[PDB]
Amino acid sequence: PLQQTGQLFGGLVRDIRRRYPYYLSDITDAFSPQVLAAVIFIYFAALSPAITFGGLLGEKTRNQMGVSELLISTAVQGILFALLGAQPLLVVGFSGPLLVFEEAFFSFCETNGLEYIVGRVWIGFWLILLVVLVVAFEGSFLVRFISRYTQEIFSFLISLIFIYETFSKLIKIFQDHPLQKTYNYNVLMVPKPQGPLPNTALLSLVLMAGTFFFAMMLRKFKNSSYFPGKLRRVIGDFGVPISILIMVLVDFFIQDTYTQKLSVPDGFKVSNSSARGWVIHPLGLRSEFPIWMMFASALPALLVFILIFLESQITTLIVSKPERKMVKGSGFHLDLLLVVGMGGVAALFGMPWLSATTVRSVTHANALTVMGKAQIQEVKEQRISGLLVAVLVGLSILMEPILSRIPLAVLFGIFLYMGVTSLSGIQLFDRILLLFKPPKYHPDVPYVKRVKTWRMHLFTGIQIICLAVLWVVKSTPASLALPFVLILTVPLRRVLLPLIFRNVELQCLDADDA
Amino acid sequence: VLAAVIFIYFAALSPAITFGGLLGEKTRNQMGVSELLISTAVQGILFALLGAQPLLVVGFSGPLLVFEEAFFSFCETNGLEYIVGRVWIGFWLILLVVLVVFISRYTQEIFSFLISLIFIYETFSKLIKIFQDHPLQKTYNYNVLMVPKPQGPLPNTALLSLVLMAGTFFFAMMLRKFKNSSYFPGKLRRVIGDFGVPISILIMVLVDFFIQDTYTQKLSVPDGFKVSNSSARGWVIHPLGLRSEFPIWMMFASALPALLVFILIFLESQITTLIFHLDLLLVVGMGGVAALFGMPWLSATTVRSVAQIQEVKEQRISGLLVAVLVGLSILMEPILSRIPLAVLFGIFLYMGVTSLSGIQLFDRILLLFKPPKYHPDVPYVKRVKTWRMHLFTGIQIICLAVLWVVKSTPASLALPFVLILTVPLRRVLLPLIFRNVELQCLDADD
Ligand SMILES: CCCCCCCC(=O)OC[C@H](COP(=O)(O)O[C@@H]1[C@H](O)[C@H](O)[C@@H](OP(=O)(O)O)[C@H](OP(=O)(O)O)[C@H]1O)OC(=O)CCCCCCC
Ligand SMILES: CCCCCCCC(=O)OC[C@H](COP(=O)(O)O[C@@H]1[C@H](O)[C@H](O)[C@@H](OP(=O)(O)O)[C@H](OP(=O)(O)O)[C@H]1O)OC(=O)CCCCCCC
Ligand SMILES: CCCCCCCCCCCC(=O)OC[C@H](COP(=O)(O)OCC[N+](C)(C)C)OC(=O)CCCCCCCCCCC
Ligand SMILES: CCCCCCCCCCCC(=O)OC[C@H](COP(=O)(O)OCC[N+](C)(C)C)OC(=O)CCCCCCCCCCC
Ligand SMILES: CCCCCCCCCCCC(=O)OC[C@H](COP(=O)(O)OCC[N+](C)(C)C)OC(=O)CCCCCCCCCCC
Ligand SMILES: CCCCCCCCCCCC(=O)OC[C@H](COP(=O)(O)OCC[N+](C)(C)C)OC(=O)CCCCCCCCCCC
Ligand SMILES: *[C@@H]1O[C@H](CO[C@@H]2O[C@@H](C)[C@@H](O)[C@@H](O)[C@@H]2O)[C@@H](O[C@@H]2O[C@H](CO)[C@@H](O)[C@H](O)[C@H]2NC(C)=O)[C@H](O)[C@H]1NC(C)=O
Ligand SMILES: *[C@@H]1O[C@H](CO[C@@H]2O[C@@H](C)[C@@H](O)[C@@H](O)[C@@H]2O)[C@@H](O[C@@H]2O[C@H](CO)[C@@H](O)[C@H](O)[C@H]2NC(C)=O)[C@H](O)[C@H]1NC(C)=O
Repeated sequence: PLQQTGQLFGGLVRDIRRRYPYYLSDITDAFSPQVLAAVIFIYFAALSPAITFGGLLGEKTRNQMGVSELLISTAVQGILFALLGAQPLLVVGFSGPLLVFEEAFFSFCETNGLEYIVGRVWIGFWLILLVVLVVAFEGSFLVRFISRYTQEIFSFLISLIFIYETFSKLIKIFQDHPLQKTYNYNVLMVPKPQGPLPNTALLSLVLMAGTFFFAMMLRKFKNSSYFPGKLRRVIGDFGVPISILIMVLVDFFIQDTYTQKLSVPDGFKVSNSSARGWVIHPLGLRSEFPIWMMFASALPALLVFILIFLESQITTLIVSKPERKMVKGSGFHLDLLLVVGMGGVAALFGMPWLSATTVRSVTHANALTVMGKAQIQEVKEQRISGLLVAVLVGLSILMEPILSRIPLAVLFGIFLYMGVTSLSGIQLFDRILLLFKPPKYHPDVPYVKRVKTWRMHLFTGIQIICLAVLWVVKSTPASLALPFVLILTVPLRRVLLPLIFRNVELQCLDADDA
Repeated sequence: VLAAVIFIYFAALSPAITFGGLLGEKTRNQMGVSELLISTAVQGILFALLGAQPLLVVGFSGPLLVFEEAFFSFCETNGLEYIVGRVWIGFWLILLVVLVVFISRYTQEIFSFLISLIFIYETFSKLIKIFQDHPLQKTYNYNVLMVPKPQGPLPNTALLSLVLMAGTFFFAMMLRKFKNSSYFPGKLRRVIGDFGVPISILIMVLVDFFIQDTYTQKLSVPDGFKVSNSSARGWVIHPLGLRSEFPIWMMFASALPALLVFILIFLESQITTLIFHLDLLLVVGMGGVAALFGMPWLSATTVRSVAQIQEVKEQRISGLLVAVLVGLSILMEPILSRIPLAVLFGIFLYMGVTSLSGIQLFDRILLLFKPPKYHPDVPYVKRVKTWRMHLFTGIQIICLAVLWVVKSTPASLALPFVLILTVPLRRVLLPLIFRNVELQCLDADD
């Protein structure tokens, strides 16, 4: 799949030929309760980031790109990707790096007196050209140089960021509504409460903790000996939806305390009608777009392409591992072409360009994974779950009566569950756990029996240093340099690490398969 | 010697303060943390100096708490003075001991399972009561006075109590798991898990201590070697009454509660000590004498978690030191007054949940929900039909339901008699329903 055929668009045609013969099975394998449970789970997992990032985007760009734009982008691009993608289990949506770039480019346009929504159009043009060139010459073969080292550093960092951000949201709730002796019990609640409210922070904490606990307990019950096997598996596959329902009902019967609920736009409208309309004129809206910027849009285009390419391709590598028991194949070239070209086209309508996100895609793949009776029997690979998730995200503006009843703390508990369950299957996390167990309890794995304990710990420590560096870079005003700092783990593995470790240790600690 | 003494001291102190808090809350501090601590100390010193088996641990238990609550409820119903009725029960206990001077896994496990259920149910009931005192409301009155206790609902009190209870229970459970996990050096892991309950109490007490604005009810502890409620009573209880004359008819009917208390203490000795008689006589006599001073009667219990002359002397000094420290723990009133009752509720739930482990009735109740292919390789699974074992478990569950109904009614004082009625049930009716092989598998001494 990552070989170079020497022909123009050879990898793309190979991906299409390999995956499209499976289309009827991609439709029919969706007929299972597990697929429906995964649809509900991933629908919440995909809607909540869209709303959060759309709110932040509207705040940071003055509603030139807001919540409705991101919802429409996610829905349409997810539908097209589920219909035409070589790896239908990838979930394409907004991410933190994309928001950071949008902020930086909006700042640049404001400083230089340019229209931000037209500079985005030209960035999209350049993204289309660049991805077409990369797929013509099969540049996705470079993905073969990203080994388990980089894949697992990236996955662990993303999971840690997920968990940290949900906890920071909870801490923010506690900061807005601190526990006080007295309150101004007639606080105004529009648009959001203007002052501290009693019981709000503790109730949010309780709701998050209860959702997390019920999800984890139903996960345990799925793999337990209780109840008939089929009913047990069905109930445990609906574990996350059941926990969400339980906690939403708990919140529904407490009418006196305030908790923040999901908010969606009132309709399918642009966030700022005065700023721009549905279709962006590339030559400008209220002023002529400069030619020098028409050409200089190639560097922001290169940065955006690097971000999207790295994120999506590492996600594809993670979900397509041989251990996970995927058998229908994955197309790096086709998926890259689809995602980047769709983002470039969406820039022409003012919508965000998206990326195959790591935690969401891994959660989607795990929700479709069938556990054999501590082993992975198979994965329900099909195009219906992602299609239905994208359709539901595109219909969320019409689902206000239901979504307005769902607290954000329940979804925080679900996000904590996603973050913790995404750590499974990552050998870096296993080796981090081994740092605390005595050597006599270390598992029977090649890197435990073939590598001395202190050398394996040193390997894990170098990886932890890489993680710390990445976290610091992400926390600084140089956050946009993260993709390059992560790319630096490839030369670190292929050049620096051989100077420390021996070949046998490096093959044991960085094996292609487990 | 010192490490074991510290471990035993904390193992004695945690249940002591938990039960003292519950008992002081129920009885309006007629008996509370101070009385329980002083009784434990004095009776432990006496048992370390005189008790034939110095390895036995004498202290308050869940059955004793249940009986104390039932007797307080009965005295409230009949307008009697509870602390004087206790004195006459103690007189009768002493008389019974002077007069004196069969229990199978069936009865023992029904008893322990009932106590566990009571602990869990009482924890949740206390939390519900807290939520009733301080409902979640849009608005509150900030002029609420707090001299005896909050006179109206307060914000964050019920939710914070729930959080403290849940956190204490979760930390105790997590440290219990960590005790037997593969993490950290074995010695440090086992030491940390040994003191798991104290550590969880400390963590949640600190959490509550650094939250200063919200109110949570705390332990009621006097300053010094004093009674929990001086206005209600003093140290010496005059048998004829403190505020009202004590009825003579009750002076004679105190023999029945005395018999029930004797049954409970003997049952606890059988469950723990057996799994001897003079030690039980000493404990019952000491409890009867302690009732004269308004202090709880205790019960001896095994599983202290430990040339012949030297060994006995060493464990006699261990009990003497632990009892002296438990008596001096009332001087740690600055620390004890900072312990929220929700933390102790979490510890109560932890005790109830963790005592379920090792009960074959609980294991068979779990098997009720498992497919037969998943049933373990135990004699009552392989030598008994699945439905016969399930019928055995169901009859035991019916016993539990009858005991719960009795505990719920005004006749809850007679609960020990209904418990002892499971001995005739095991010996008479069960042989009619079941075969000897099934009774040997389902009710075994090992
Ligand atoms: C709503 C449930 C009603 C019961 C279901 C209605 C049907 C019913 O009567 O179930 C009886 C069931 C035993 O199930 P049963 O023996 O018929 O079949 C077993 C099991 O149910 C699965 O079929 C297989 O185990 P798994 O696939 O590896 O797991 C295995 O079949 P196979 O491997 O040979 O092919 C069998 O061992 O016993 C309970 O679990 C108690 C119910 C829980 C308590 C429920 C009441 C509180
Ligand atoms: C607060 C921690 C302070 C650590 C202080 C000092 C920590 C420290 O000294 O490290 C050595 C230790 C290895 O100990 P080591 O291998 O020598 O000894 C093993 C094990 O630790 C127990 O001693 C025994 O296992 P168990 O009895 O059957 O359970 C067994 O000894 P035995 O069977 O032959 O008798 C041995 O297998 O490493 C860690 O386990 C975690 C490190 C801590 C993790 C990193 C902590 C940041
Ligand atoms: C497991 C036990 C959890 C117990 C939680 C106790 C909450 C403590 C609240 C302190 C007072 C307050 O809420 O204050 C709000 C403060 C912000 O400070 P401030 O009020 O704006 O100003 C300072 C005013 N002081 C100095 C008077 C306070 O936010 C916080 O930093 C608290 C964040 C709590 C995060 C909860 C993490 C839960 C972990 C479990 C995850 C499932
Ligand atoms: C996530 C936060 C991480 C920090 C918390 C974990 C602490 C781990 C330290 C105890 C491990 C242990 O005790 O392992 C026991 C092993 C025993 O193996 P040995 O071959 O006999 O040792 C040979 C002794 N040398 C090394 C002197 C030759 O000793 C070790 O050499 C531990 C590995 C030390 C190398 C550096 C490890 C990476 C540092 C931690 C990651 C930043
Ligand atoms: C860990 C599992 C915990 C389960 C136990 C929870 C106990 C709650 C008992 C409430 C009943 C009650 O007491 O209701 C009290 C008030 C009614 O107030 P009122 O109508 O003004 O009447 C005034 C008083 N009365 C009724 C005597 C007249 O209602 C409430 O605000 C309760 C809110 C319940 C939220 C509980 C949190 C849910 C957590 C879910 C698991 C994470
Ligand atoms: C905790 C509150 C009680 C709730 C109990 C809910 C679980 C009920 C199902 C148990 C497992 C099961 O299904 O039992 C199945 C057993 C197995 O029979 P077998 O012929 O040996 O199996 C071999 C052939 N099979 C598999 C085709 C049947 O047969 C029974 O029906 C047991 C019922 C006995 C009656 C007394 C039950 C008492 C239960 C407690 C009520 C007071
Ligand atoms: C919604 O947009 C208005 C208008 O934005 C301005 O006009 C557009 C046509 C486009 O050229 C934008 O870049 C302009 O900023 C926002 O109101 C503007 O606020 C900025 C900052 O204070 C100010 O420079 C503009 O003059 C304002 N324009 C007007 C007409 O008041 C408004 O903030 C946006 N809404 C939200 C919620 O952010
Ligand atoms: C301390 O005790 C007082 C008084 O108890 C009295 O004496 C006992 C021996 C017994 O006869 C009781 O029934 C007597 O009440 C408690 O005061 C009572 O408090 C409750 C609860 O607030 C109230 O309903 C009663 O009316 C009060 N009775 C009197 C006579 O004042 C007091 O609560 C106890 N203190 C604590 C901290 O628990």
